[PDB]
Amino acid sequence: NAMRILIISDVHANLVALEAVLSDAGRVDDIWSLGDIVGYGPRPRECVELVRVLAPNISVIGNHDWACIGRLSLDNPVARFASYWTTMQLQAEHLQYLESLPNRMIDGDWTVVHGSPRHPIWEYIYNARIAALNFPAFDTPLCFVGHTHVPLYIREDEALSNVAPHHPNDGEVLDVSSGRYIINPGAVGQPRDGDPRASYAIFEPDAQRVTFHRVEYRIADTQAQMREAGLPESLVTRLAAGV
Ligand SMILES: [Zn+2]
Ligand SMILES: [Zn+2]
Repeated sequence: NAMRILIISDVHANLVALEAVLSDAGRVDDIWSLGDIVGYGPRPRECVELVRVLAPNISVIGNHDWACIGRLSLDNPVARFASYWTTMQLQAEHLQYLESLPNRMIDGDWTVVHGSPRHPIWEYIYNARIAALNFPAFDTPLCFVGHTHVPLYIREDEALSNVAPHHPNDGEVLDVSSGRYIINPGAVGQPRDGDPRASYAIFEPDAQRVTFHRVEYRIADTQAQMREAGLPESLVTRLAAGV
């Protein structure tokens, strides 16, 4: 009866971090993707292929996915960009899948977007001000968001009274029994909170509980794969620092 649901966001073509998360998560009944499957990392095809199969119910588009659907005809100094490189990795099947994705899913007690329910693809939620503007923008008890690459939770009354959002620790259990919440699982593939571990959440709707998790992964291996692809050193280094 009770389900256990893996919620992930911002994989960013980091296959090693995604595989580390999948093994870490354990027995799960469903997997939800909040977008940004590609961009930055060395394995965009493999990450799209995985997310496609694993997230049949909730898989929303991120801003990097939406950017990379862009076709370009390039007869050249532009070939230096990591954004351009990502686009060139995608084959028909990956493009078709990304093109199919909704920017918003509403099902039962939850709304899921990449950025914010006001601006699904684009808007970051990282303070009370913006959280407050977003609570009227969804009509379910819960809204799941990504895009900042930092795990986060805030209740509606806190946001409306300008109380700062919470940055959950590894293993932190959040009781979502009462009141409405905006919840961010952090990034699987490019965390930005100074903790280089991959980030995800586990949602158990029957228990009314969200648990936040971090998992170490082999950053050296993703870094090796990026250097092999000729990706810029500034992107390679960030991953060790979690910035
Ligand atoms: Zn992202
Ligand atoms: Zn983003």
